[PDB]
Amino acid sequence: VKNPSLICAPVMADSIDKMVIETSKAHELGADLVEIRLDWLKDFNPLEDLKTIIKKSPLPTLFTYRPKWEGGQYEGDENERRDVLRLAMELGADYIDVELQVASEFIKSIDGKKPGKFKVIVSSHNYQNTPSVEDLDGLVARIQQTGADIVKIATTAVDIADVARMFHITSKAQVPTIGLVMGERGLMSRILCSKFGGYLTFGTLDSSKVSAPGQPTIKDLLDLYNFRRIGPDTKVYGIIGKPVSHSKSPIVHNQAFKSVDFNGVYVHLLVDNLVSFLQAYSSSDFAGFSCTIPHKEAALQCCDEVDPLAKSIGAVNTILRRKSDGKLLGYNTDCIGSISAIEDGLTVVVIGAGGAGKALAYGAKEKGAVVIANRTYERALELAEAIGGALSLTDLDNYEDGMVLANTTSMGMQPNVEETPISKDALKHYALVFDAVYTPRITRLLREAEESGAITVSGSEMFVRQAYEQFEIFTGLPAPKELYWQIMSKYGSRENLYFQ
Ligand SMILES: NC(=O)c1ccc[n+]([C@@H]2O[C@H](COP(=O)([O-])OP(=O)(O)OC[C@H]3O[C@H](n4cnc5c(N)ncnc54)[C@H](OP(=O)(O)O)[C@@H]3O)[C@@H](O)[C@H]2O)c1
Ligand SMILES: O=C(O)C1C=C(O)[C@@H](O)[C@H](O)C1
Repeated sequence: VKNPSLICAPVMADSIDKMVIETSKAHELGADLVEIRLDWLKDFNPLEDLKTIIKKSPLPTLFTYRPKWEGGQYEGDENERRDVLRLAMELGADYIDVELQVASEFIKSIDGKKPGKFKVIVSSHNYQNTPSVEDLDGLVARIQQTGADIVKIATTAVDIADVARMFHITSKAQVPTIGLVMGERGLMSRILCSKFGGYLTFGTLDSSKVSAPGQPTIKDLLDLYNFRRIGPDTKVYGIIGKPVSHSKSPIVHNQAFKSVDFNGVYVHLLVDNLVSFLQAYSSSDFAGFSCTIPHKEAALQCCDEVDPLAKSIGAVNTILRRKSDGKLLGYNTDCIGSISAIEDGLTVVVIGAGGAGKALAYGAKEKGAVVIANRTYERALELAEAIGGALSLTDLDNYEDGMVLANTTSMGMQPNVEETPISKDALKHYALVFDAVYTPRITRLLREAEESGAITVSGSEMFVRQAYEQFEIFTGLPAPKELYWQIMSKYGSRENLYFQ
């Protein structure tokens, strides 16, 4: 509905002087407005303090004095609380957020007293779930009926499929609407506002100044997700996984899309049930997906058509939605990525028999030489016979001297930084050691291997390679290889990052 979504920065410092400094930082960062959370102020002298904030703030102001009964911090007289909000309006506030429960009474009290450049936001918070479209419509209607200028609804995501309902509300409600879904599983609702008609989204000054679960930083909205470039026609892509917060796919693909001016946006997709997810987002708005742990196998089954390579491997890490009919096509870029990465580094001992293990095993055979060691023996066995090559995860420790080791399990992946699939005593037997885990870049395994005298190949080499191949599949444009290497070096080098 109407204009692109604004970016509002929550201001919660416990003193007036600190809030003033925060409004300045919000400006520096690129926010469009700030939400002053008055209920977080330790000491508060209404007239004096409100006067100061309004005078010194470089950005439009939105005042909120949230009470404990609506998830806020304020306790005490209700009339006093309301007097403060009215006082804010009188002094020049650009907006005030008033709770639905008392919005009727409030809006009546200011009838014919509203300044020219002043709008009243009426909000509702649901800390349990995201109601049906039927119930959301009734909520919108109730809020409109109070005389609100802007409708604000915040729900909670029990499952990622819940977000689709909020997009329907922001996209079709004929009234300015701020619609957000809280929780990691609802993050997408905070990023794609400009495509689905949302009036505003909240971005934080920093990762520690969060006012509600799931809020991203202003910096990431602008520079990582390319917020300003998102519009009604932008195609949506994402990394499907569980967990998925460690993924850097959104960093590299959004940079690349921007560089070649491709109208697309890439986000994190925390998925519990793959089947329900694909069914919930089958529209042409969702054009493609990357798939990581542990949905690579399930992805294969959900595809209408599977590339010969993906089929022989038994796993899919790339899904494309054909604009023609609207069916899903499956591909596998993991094989080429891992094999090419290893060869460049130079009997392959593959640790793990899941999606990545299957691809690396297959490809290793295609090149000539393969042993599969897995926690769950049966899987390693099944795989070994599938490509003519099994080893018990325990026998791997005491298992030639110029062999190559390739870990494809999630052992060592953040935050399990001290896990390693094998004893460093067996490393001296390998010439090269590869690790698919790329977060962190240097796992305990690669570290002890480097100390074992062997040559190492980090998962980042495999990551960039499989990623530029996905770009080509998604956009139909030649893989900009050199570009992806540059993007990863410049923007994807920081460790311990979680997007949630
Ligand atoms: N950088 C890249 O390009 C790239 C590409 C692909 C995958 N990866 C990484 O490699 C990992 C696996 O992805 P995936 O799709 O193949 O997941 P799967 O879920 O497809 O593979 C998971 C594997 O690790 C599991 N596992 C969990 N804890 C284990 C433990 N403590 N000891 C032994 N195995 C354990 C499974 O063991 P069981 O079979 O016994 O259950 C299994 O072999 C992820 O961390 C991912 O980030 C990186
Ligand atoms: O974003 C990630 O972590 C990814 C990880 C691997 O599983 C790739 O196969 C995916 O395509 C992307």
